[PDB]
Amino acid sequence: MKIEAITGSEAEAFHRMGSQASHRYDEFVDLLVGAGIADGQTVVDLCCGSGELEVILSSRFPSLNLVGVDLSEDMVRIAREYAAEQGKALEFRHGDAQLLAGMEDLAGKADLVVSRNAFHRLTRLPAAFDTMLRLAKPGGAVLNCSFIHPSDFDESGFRAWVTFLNQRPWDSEMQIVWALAHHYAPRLDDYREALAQAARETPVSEQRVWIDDQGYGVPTVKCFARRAAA
Amino acid sequence: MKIEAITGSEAEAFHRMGSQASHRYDEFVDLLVGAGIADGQTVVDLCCGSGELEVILSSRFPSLNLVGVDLSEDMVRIAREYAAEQGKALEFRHGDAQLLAGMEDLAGKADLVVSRNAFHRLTRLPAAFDTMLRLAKPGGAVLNCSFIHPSDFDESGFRAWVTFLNQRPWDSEMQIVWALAHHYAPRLDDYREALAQAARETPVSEQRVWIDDQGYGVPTVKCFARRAAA
Ligand SMILES: Nc1ncnc2c1ncn2[C@@H]1O[C@H](CSCC[C@H](N)C(=O)O)[C@@H](O)[C@H]1O
Ligand SMILES: Nc1ncnc2c1ncn2[C@@H]1O[C@H](CSCC[C@H](N)C(=O)O)[C@@H](O)[C@H]1O
Repeated sequence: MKIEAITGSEAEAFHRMGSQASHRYDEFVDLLVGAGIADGQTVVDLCCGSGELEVILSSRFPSLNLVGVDLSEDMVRIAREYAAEQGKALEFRHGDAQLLAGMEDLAGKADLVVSRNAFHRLTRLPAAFDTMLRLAKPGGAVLNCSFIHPSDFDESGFRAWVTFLNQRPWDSEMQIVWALAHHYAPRLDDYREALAQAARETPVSEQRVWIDDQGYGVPTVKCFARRAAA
Repeated sequence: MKIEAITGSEAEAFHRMGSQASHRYDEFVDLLVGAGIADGQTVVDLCCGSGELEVILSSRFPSLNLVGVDLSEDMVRIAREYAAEQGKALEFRHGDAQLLAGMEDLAGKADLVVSRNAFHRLTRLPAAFDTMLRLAKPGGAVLNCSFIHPSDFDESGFRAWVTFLNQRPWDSEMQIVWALAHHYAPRLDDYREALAQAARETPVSEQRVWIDDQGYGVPTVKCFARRAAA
């Protein structure tokens, strides 16, 4: 079944893989650097999972006002435990990326609103981008990088996808979780339309959606927008 | 690149796998039994590959008039060698499923015209079905079974597809050959319209296209028709 949150043994298996493969986050970190991330900024991570990105970002930028938000209570627990193990005082919240509920204090205050490998799981994609832009301060940036439906791969992308599937070993049932996340992923045009719809409500000075692979190992969609000036 | 014929080392690898996995042909043979295959009949196998099906059918029906046709001269060579090795007096021809050329002596004379795991590779699917119906005698049947684009899978179909990919060992580059054949495969609507187009030129008493998995291991499209009686 297509279910948004990752919970239970799957969430634990996800963390076991993620925490031991920090290099997989390199491409996303580079995009954040490209988007203009810097120490002291307020950054909101929607669908933060088990907090791998937060630990990475806080290490490079110790004065970041960083908050991770996830729909899974198991992921929020794990993230908090993980941050504590790493010796970091990071904030994680239970919440839905498709709603402002529980994030009203951050409304219009984020320098950077980000999401990695999650937006493909959502039921209401335009609602997620709406939340992104409303959390962003005027002049703030938003950046999603997530899975594309395999119909949008060219031959090279499809080959890379098969190669990724073939990696071994997978923890527990993480292979089919990864593969089904693609089966249920939106098309490029879905991402394009979702961001456009959100930008009509919250005006942007810039927006760009594209597909490439600059490190993760398979092509992924990137969605970037800059909220308009005040 | 999307290329119709399977040649060179890939053709050899295909045969090495095929000859040690006769069980994979069970679903297709059952369809032929359901279609009314019987000893002494004239049967044309379009895109016959290295002759695995021909040897299987010949063993079961020793007086079948079997002709296998393939675009790959390597497959034709291999098929003849394999037939000889297996002690079967079979005929193989170099030819194109999308044209009647080289099969003019068989026009309107086939009790059954069949093709397995090949039509997904073709450039002109309607031309292939046109050739099928023209080879069929009045009252004769045509049956294709081939790959569908993964977009047409439901979750169970997609899980089966991943499971098939996870099978070990694969010979040489056969995994990516099999996988890319799906990447480049037609949709269900493409198969349905192609057969319909052909049926408008060569009238049929019956016509049906469907997807299921009764043994091969992944869902495949079936395309069946019976040419109108004389
Ligand atoms: N509507 C929603 N709101 C918030 N989080 C969601 C969500 N739907 C799915 N998620 C979360 O998105 C995560 C996908 S896994 C990706 C985790 C993390 N961003 C990383 O890159 O490592 C899961 O933790 C899942 O619980
Ligand atoms: N236009 C065409 N005409 C005839 N054969 C073709 C063709 N395009 C591809 N082929 C052949 O289709 C085969 C696909 S492999 C499947 C082989 C066989 N039917 C089996 O079930 O085992 C290859 O041998 C390839 O050479």
